[PDB]
Amino acid sequence: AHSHIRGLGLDDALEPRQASQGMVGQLAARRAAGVVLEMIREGKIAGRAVLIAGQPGTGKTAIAMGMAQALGPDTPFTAIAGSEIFSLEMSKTEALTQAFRRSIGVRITVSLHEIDVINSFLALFKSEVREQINAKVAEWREEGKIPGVLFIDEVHMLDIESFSFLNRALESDMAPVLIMATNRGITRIRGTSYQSPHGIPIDLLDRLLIVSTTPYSEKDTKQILRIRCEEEDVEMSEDAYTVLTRIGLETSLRYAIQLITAASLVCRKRKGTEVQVDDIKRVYSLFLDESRSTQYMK
Amino acid sequence: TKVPEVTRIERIGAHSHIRGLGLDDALEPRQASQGMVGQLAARRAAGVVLEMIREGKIAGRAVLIAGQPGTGKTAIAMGMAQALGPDTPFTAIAGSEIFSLEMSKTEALTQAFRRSIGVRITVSLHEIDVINSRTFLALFTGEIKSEVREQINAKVAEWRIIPGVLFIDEVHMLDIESFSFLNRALESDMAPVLIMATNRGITRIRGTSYQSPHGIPIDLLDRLLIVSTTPYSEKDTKQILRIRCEEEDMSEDAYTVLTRIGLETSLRYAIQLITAASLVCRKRKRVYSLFLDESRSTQY
Amino acid sequence: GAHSHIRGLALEPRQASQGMVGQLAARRAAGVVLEMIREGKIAGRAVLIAGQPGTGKTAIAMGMAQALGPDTPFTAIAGSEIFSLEMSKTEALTQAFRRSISLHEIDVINSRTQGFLALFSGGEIKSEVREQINAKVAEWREEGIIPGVLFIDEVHMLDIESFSFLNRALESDMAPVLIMATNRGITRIRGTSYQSPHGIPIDLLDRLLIVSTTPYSEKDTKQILRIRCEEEDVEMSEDAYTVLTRIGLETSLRYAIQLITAASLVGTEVQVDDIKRVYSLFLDESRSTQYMKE
Amino acid sequence: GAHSHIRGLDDALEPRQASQGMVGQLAARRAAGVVLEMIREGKIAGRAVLIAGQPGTGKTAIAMGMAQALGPDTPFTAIAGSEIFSLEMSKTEALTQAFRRSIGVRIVSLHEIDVINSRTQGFFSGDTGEIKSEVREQINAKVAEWIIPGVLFIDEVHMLDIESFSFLNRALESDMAPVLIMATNRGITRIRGTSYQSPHGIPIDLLDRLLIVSTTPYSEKDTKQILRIRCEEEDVEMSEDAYTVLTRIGLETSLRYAIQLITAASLVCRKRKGTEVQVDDIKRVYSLFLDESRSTQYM
Amino acid sequence: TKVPEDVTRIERIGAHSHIRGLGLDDALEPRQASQGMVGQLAARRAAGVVLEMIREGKIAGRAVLIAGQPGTGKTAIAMGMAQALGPDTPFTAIAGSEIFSLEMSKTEALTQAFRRSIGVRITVSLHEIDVINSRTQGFLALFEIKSEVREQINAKVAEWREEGKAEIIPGVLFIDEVHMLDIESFSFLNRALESDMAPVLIMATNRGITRIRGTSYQSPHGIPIDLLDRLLIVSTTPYSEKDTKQILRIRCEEEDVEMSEDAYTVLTRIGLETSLRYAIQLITAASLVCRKRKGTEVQVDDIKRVYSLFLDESRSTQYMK
Amino acid sequence: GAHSHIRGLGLDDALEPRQASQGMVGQLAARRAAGVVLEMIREGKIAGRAVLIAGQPGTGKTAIAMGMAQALGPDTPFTAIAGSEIFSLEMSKTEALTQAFRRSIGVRIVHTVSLHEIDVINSRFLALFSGDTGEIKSEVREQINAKVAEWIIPGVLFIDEVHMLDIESFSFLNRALESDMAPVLIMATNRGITRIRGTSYQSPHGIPIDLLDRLLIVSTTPYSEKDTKQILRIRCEEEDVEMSEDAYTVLTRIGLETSLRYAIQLITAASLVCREVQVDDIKRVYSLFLDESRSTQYMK
Ligand SMILES: Nc1ncnc2c1ncn2[C@@H]1O[C@H](COP(=O)(O)OP(=O)(O)O)[C@@H](O)[C@H]1O
Ligand SMILES: Nc1ncnc2c1ncn2[C@@H]1O[C@H](COP(=O)(O)OP(=O)(O)O)[C@@H](O)[C@H]1O
Ligand SMILES: Nc1ncnc2c1ncn2[C@@H]1O[C@H](COP(=O)(O)OP(=O)(O)O)[C@@H](O)[C@H]1O
Ligand SMILES: Nc1ncnc2c1ncn2[C@@H]1O[C@H](COP(=O)(O)OP(=O)(O)O)[C@@H](O)[C@H]1O
Ligand SMILES: Nc1ncnc2c1ncn2[C@@H]1O[C@H](COP(=O)(O)OP(=O)(O)O)[C@@H](O)[C@H]1O
Ligand SMILES: Nc1ncnc2c1ncn2[C@@H]1O[C@H](COP(=O)(O)OP(=O)(O)O)[C@@H](O)[C@H]1O
Repeated sequence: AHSHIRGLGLDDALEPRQASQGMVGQLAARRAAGVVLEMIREGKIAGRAVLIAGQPGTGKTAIAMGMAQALGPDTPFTAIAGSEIFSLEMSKTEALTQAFRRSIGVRITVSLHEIDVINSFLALFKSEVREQINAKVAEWREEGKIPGVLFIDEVHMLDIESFSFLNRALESDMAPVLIMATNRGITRIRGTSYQSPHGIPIDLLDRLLIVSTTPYSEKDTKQILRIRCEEEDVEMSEDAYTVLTRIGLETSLRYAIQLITAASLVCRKRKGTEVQVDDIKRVYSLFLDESRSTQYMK
Repeated sequence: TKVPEVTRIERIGAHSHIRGLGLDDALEPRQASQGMVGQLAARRAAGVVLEMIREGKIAGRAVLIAGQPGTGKTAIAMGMAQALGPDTPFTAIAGSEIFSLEMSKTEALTQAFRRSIGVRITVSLHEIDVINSRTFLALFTGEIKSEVREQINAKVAEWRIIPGVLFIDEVHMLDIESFSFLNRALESDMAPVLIMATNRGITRIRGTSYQSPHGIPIDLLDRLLIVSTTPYSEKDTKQILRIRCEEEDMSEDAYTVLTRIGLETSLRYAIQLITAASLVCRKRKRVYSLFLDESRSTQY
Repeated sequence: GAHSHIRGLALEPRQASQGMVGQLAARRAAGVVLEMIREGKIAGRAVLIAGQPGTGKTAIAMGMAQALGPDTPFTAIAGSEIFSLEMSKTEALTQAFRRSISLHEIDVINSRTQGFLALFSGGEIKSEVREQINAKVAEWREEGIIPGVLFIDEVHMLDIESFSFLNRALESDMAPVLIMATNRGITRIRGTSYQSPHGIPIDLLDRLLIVSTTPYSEKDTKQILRIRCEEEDVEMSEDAYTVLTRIGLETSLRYAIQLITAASLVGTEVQVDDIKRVYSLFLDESRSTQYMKE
Repeated sequence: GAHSHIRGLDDALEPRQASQGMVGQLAARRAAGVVLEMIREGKIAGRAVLIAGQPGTGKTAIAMGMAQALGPDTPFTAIAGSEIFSLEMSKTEALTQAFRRSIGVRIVSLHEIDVINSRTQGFFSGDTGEIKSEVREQINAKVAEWIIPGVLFIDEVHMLDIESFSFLNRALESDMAPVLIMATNRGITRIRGTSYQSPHGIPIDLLDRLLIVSTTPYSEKDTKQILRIRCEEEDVEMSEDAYTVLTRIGLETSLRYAIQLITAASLVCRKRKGTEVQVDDIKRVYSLFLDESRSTQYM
Repeated sequence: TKVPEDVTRIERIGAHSHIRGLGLDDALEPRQASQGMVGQLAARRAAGVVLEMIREGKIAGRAVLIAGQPGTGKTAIAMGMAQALGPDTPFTAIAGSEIFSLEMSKTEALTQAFRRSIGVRITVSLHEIDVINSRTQGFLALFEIKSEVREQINAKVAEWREEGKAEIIPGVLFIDEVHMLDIESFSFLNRALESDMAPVLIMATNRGITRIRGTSYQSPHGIPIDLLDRLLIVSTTPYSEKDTKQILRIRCEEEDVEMSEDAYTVLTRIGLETSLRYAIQLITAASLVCRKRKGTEVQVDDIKRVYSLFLDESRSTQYMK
Repeated sequence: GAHSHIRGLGLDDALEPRQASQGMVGQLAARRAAGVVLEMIREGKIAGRAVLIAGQPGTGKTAIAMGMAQALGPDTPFTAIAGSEIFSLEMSKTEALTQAFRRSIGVRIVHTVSLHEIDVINSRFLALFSGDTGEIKSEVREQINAKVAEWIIPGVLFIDEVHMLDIESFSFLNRALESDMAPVLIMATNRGITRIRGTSYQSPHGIPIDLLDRLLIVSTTPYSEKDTKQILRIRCEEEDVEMSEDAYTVLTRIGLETSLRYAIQLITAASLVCREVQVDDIKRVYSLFLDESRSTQYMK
């Protein structure tokens, strides 16, 4: 999904170029992310986190991926959704400690979580293990033998107790850069009867740097779609790109991206080389988007 | 000592006729073939999904069939299993089935998944779990011991199979924690094809104060291929009814009345009447007035 | 002993036979169900009797048990009974099922605290006791089990987890005939924010045969009341029967039946003044609730 | 000792206007008579009683009278529905105790035997008010080797939840169980632990097994008679004019509030170095100690 | 070796220092100002009848409910009843909300409030004896009593009472904001009233009809019918300008504060417009300001400064909105 | 280091505040009131009582609490927490609160160290991400409390967003006020009447009457253009940032239109863009990093 994102694509003066390092348009957010990167580099981001507020499919995840790439090539990047913390399989503490340990790298670069799994056939099936892993890593670091980026999408799904965990996590030196994202304005803090901007408590909000993403133009949507086709090794007609950019603007960038793979399959079945308007057309009528599926049910 | 040996949704036999999706070489549906009648678009879409699964492109994704009740959502899921192969395990459950006094939601879900992973010695992982457990002797909790599953998984790994299809109807009944389980399940290589179904538009996600399309979180929705089913015509209803009569082993005028009863109520209620009308006929309209449908029973 | 007279249900009902009076259509429908159960076609379906209270829903269930055979166990419970301080819903339900195969009587007899020794103590049967009982029954069956009828009244009181239990129970071959009853149309499924016909989930509803009961006429009410007087060995004046049939039609068949015993207590043949005294002494739900709304 | 005077509920089960402590309330007393003969002739088996009436209409008095009529040794325990909800013990314990207080052993209640043969008896300490299962198992064994079931009165029954009602229902299946007499002043109400409404807040399962008896409020003449009986019981002498004032205060408020004033007015009269309680004593005490109507309004 | 001591109670906040009894004559009739009590004639008269009822052993099985608006001497009357019952009589005042603790159960919170109200004249409370004969105790306990410890304490106290070494003196337990208690807590109070060694229970509220917590039903004062039927309800009226001034003059003496007659006028106005508690809170602060000004008598400007500095509930909530 | 400059309440001998001293700027009445509280604590009159600072966000409620700690002494521990912090997946509300209190009680060995610091040192990288919980063993605290008793400077505990605490937490604070070695409790809110959490009753500031009747309520007014500028100039010096007089005017405007906290957040970012900060640097940074008002409005 973010194969193309190779950095934030900014010049020497931390100013974004229209298309560079995989990133297309979204000038202001990429400019703001640039200031955040230099803040992280100059050691000023300490104790603070990032909130990217924007409508779905506005490169919130892409900017988080770009920040990781810009911080370094070995920098661990883990993206989770707020809802993921609520599991039948594990506690919210476990869900969160795992997301954090997946975001702290150890250059022998391997994540703390990967080291936890290795020292522990099908998902149809310990504090001590982590205590031993943390001890060996402390020994190796002292002998002289990398905190990444943690992206939390749909952050308004987290409850007050989870927010306290994130807050206490920000107090650690070895903690990764916390980047949260939402599309919500005022909402209730889960586990609370109070409303708050983005559904985040005042204590955490006061420690955040809020960045906003604007929705893409017809020209920007087409460019992102052309980049995704290259990533999936799919060739399209210029007229098919126009149809897809329209389908994307009327529905979502995610639904337009979902169609690329299906349209390529239809084109390959037709014993074809380049995906034409009729392939995108067939696939659009076959596989519904949230707007059509919910309206057909009503 | 693991010991491999059972009829599934075959016990009710409601999909006896479904022998595949009945699509040609170009993945295009024929009006009536392999038990499937009409429902061209959904069967066409299911064809693209089958080729996606075959060419290894369905990886990380699942299917959502949105449609009014009695529109072949289960039939298309049964057809996809049959099309994937003859040995392919198929298990169809309802979202509400996860909520049990007998076992946890994790157990209910791990069992539904293990019933959908076949081992070609083809027998399900769950069948192997039940056979190698301390049971009529268990007739009148329902969880399989972790140790028993650990042994079964070990012997299967040593011997090494065929991941089938898992159909979850009334999916809007599942809560946020259950959806996280399905999401994590989709990350596994040996996972079956997940096919969910609903008749709901926007609804609250259970265990949440937020509304969402089909009551599914955005995280899972973004990983789904949404297919829709349209209700059947008079001609299509009659054909499905004629297929069911053959399966259960019948005047042309009686078929006209049943096709009307089916169009005015539901295809399921019309199908329910076939067996009862046959009993009355063997003893020597009556059956419709005797056995009520949801609409009449609630109104009376 | 409210159904003492019920001795059973050409599947065409006779106006009065085997204790059953009137209720022609429902008894006719029950006949088709009995032949379905006999010919092994009722597998893995259940019955829903939808009707207003006092319309013989329990009587038809009792009649179906009697018709299936004389030995056939019959247990009638209310949905609300599953909710106990003394035992879990699983236990409450496993007991109702084991009383319908009794297997439960065998469980009680071979259990530590029983009878007076169990009378108001510090309610569940140990799993080990049931494992031993199930083993001996399996041994006896092999050396050389009659599943009965389980009636669940006020079914809309059951929650989604209890419905899952009934659903899984229907998958068993040794399971009794499940007959549920309600007087409700659309209602919320307990433990859920969704409404549904009779408060039953679609999964179970799709497996039900719905039968409906109509209320009794003046002539039908009088006949049922005359049968009950005989069963309780009570004799009444023809004028007292007229008054009771009126009291029954204005209130309920159950309240009219409740009065029979009290009028007999209140001196050879029960006259109108005895039924009159007893009516003013013992109130029915309609009058007691209206008197409180003051 | 609010029911000191109640010594029973004629030969034809017909109530006399004033006898065995009972005054007026003819119909309900008549109905209680039929219930007693039903219990005696073994017809009350599986059934219980519901007394529906406004507060202070002798619902408890009729229950006390039924116990006295059943025999002099017959145990009688009166509890309120709300009493089952305790920090000290479970609802099961609260209910098993109320039932065991209502089953007598010929020589004393089963509960009294449970307390005597239990450790913690001494004498605002810890600690659960529950009796050990083993202690009850030993007591039940000795009693089985060697029983007078009394009356259990449950007031404010609409306070019980669905699980508690299932306990009462299962209790009615026992042969050694006491006569269950419930009471309420409510019409249709929600069954606690349920989203459904029902007559008296009782489930249909239990309601279908109940004999509903209703109590009407007392007249000026009946209120005065009950108040005269209570004054004698508490050994309090009043002026005929003070009885008129109290009967008025009782009719405007409640019979319980009027009866509460008898003791306080006697204290004021004794302080005034008096013999007979006069109108001014009942008047002082009425203005000092408030009733629900005045306390809620003045609050 | 069970070890008894006393300790300062509601005396630590000292708001009822002056309350030395109910100030009633031989005929149980209140004098306008006596034993610290000022005005509130009817409630004090009613409390007198309750005292004679407790003394003549007639209060048995019953409790008191004082219904009145905040700052109408509900706590003062409870304090006065304790003082009137005797000088050694333990008095503990709690709020309904205090039963809800992260540190202990509602049962513990309530058993402690009751054991703080039963004195042992070797006079020391049963709770104080529980603390002294418990593992940690004070600073060693700094950031529930064991059942065994209470079982031993109860045994020794029973033995000493029988021998004639000790005398158990049941005091007064005041429960303010009683409508905060739930149905289970009310059942505890009800069962407590059945004990012979139980203290006099005095509850208080400012509420009329309210829901019983843990219930969907409304009820007078948020108390169930079972307990209500066992209560003697007393009501308190709000104070006049003359009564407010007198209470304030008594508090100034108690805190050893001298005020100008004009400053008393301002404070009596501030008290009538806000609350008697807020006016009393200002006495200490105004004295501090006056002492800082190198002053002798607290004047209008001292009360004025302090009023604008320290807000009352009405102003603070309005400024926030 | 948001309160680096706060070195005391900046009051004269007569407990009267000087416009700008000991880091404190303006807020004369609240600083004056805090002075009376300090002398009340010193003269032993604050016994059993706590402080409530009611004011809109960014009105120096935390600064006045920091100033009170500094005024009480140089060794005096100061811990500031938010009500919401008590609700943790890592520890109980009791633990959260006992830790906040033990962080506020100093032990002067000559050096002062908190009771909590002594608890951590004498208890069994990267601990927040290790497992873990969070809580300190009762036995460890029992030993630490014993040795400290054998061999105490109570500080200040500031609880912001106090209306987030439930009735059980308020009972903890109430019982904590009964201890002699307890710190000065300073609570703060911006709310008028609100429900007490864990209750169906509304109350001023969401605090029960029992605790409210024991509080000394102090109010903070919002800052003027002249006061805002001065606080911002002090913060720039603390962060070693140089601004143009025109840039200070823009920042004072941005602060008055949004919040003092948002204006302070910009100082660091504007310095980074600059690397003397001019109006164009503050302008760029304002358009890049949004404040709560703009971010929520853009999302709607
Ligand atoms: N500015 C951008 N440049 C390049 N790719 C982008 C850009 N914005 C979005 N994309 C791509 O579009 C898809 C959806 O974007 P995403 O980052 O997930 O947005 P959001 O988190 O706001 O929903 C991804 O494949 C992502 O890499
Ligand atoms: N297109 C179809 N061709 C043949 N049988 C069908 C078709 N659609 C539905 N059926 C049959 O009708 C019955 C009810 O259909 P079902 O698939 O369960 O509906 P739903 O969409 O609600 O799951 C089943 O016996 C099913 O096999
Ligand atoms: N068809 C009938 N024939 C004889 N008795 C009947 C008939 N219908 C009802 N009764 C009797 O009337 C009483 C109440 O009927 P019941 O079966 O409990 O109905 P329901 O379950 O609908 O409330 C019982 O004593 C029952 O035996
Ligand atoms: N019929 C009666 N005869 C004598 N005393 C009665 C009678 N009815 C009520 N009382 C007395 O009046 C008082 C209150 O009556 P009670 O039985 O408690 O009624 P309820 O339970 O309906 O509130 C008691 O002292 C009771 O003994
Ligand atoms: N009648 C009175 N005489 C003397 N002091 C009183 C009187 N009424 C109230 N007080 C005092 O006023 C203050 C607040 O009164 P309080 O008893 O707490 O009232 P309440 O419990 O109704 O809120 C206390 O310091 C109390 O001693
Ligand atoms: N009067 C003041 N003097 C100096 N700095 C102040 C003053 N008021 C606020 N500040 C500073 O402004 C910032 C925000 O103020 P803060 O104390 O956190 O207010 P609040 O708690 O009301 O939100 C902090 O950096 C704080 O030190």
